[PDB]
Amino acid sequence: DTCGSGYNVDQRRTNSGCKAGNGDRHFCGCDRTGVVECKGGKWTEVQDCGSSSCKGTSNGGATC
Repeated sequence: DTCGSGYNVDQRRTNSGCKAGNGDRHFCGCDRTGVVECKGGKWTEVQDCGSSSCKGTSNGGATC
């Protein structure tokens, strides 16, 4: 899922469902404290930014 109203196109809700076509794209979680990737059908945190620093794009490319 996206994060909802007030959130940006580079964000996906950690632990929510995700389509397999996402491949290994990296997005930011809603609070920007982590980078997520679609694994096993769920947005899964692959890097903990600690602070709310994650940024990416609508096509992926997120980094802390």
